[PDB]
Amino acid sequence: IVGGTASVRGEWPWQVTLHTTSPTQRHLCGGSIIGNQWILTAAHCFYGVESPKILRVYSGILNQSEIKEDTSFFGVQEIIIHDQYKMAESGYDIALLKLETTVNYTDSQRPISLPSKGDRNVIYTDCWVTGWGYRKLRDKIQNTLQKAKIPLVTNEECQKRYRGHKITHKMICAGYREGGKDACKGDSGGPLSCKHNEVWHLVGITSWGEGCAQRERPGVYTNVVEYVDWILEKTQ
Ligand SMILES: Cn1cncc1-c1cnn([C@H](CC2CC2)c2ccc(-c3c(-n4cnnn4)ccc(Cl)c3F)c[n+]2[O-])c1
Repeated sequence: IVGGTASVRGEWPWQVTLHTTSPTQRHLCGGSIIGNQWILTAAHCFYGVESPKILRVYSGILNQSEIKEDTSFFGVQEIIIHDQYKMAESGYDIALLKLETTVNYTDSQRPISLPSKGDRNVIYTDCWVTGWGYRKLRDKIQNTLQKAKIPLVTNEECQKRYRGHKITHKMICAGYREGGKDACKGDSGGPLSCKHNEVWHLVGITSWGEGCAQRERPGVYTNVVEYVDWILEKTQ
């Protein structure tokens, strides 16, 4: 996260850190708890992942340094990537992880609601992006989970900034015209979380952008409301 600040314990309890363990253990991507056995993340995260065997899902983590050899994690039973996914910038950047067992929800690990039916024309004004990613283009994975408030951009404006890509209704863009706050390397797969009527909704999945927090280049997120039918089909 560029231009963000440290979170505190319990602040974003649907945020998980997805680790790979091949050839060594490290944070790979963010993700969001959406059901007791379900994580929503980005399809692009699984480039070069040979199988679910090498993945570990950690919930309730504030600092990456908390994770030791006896820290409990969830195994991944299945990775479900959208059948039309080809590359992040072309869309369909969405994946479900089915966990090997059910999360018992606690103060530190909680689900986030999907965008609610009948809310498609809501204007979200309280949106946040979170993650352990770089604070600048050439940086390093951060120890403490970071947060930044970022405004949504219309798809018309976003397309004008990305005339070499097809910005579709299944994408949502977020960023300041002057730059300065954005997702960056290591944040992808995590949530764009928006609060509406004091309820948090998973509005976006952190996906791609031109650089990090550059002027007039918003971050691009998978527009989760356009995938609710797909999510419900797979989780049922
Ligand atoms: C894990 N890891 C450890 N060391 C470095 C990484 C690392 C490098 N790439 N990634 C991922 C893609 C990789 C998982 C398959 C990525 C790509 C792009 C953006 C991004 C960008 N960025 C543009 N240029 N950089 N970021 C801008 C806006 C937005 Cl919304 C974004 F989602 C964010 N992530 O995470 C992680």
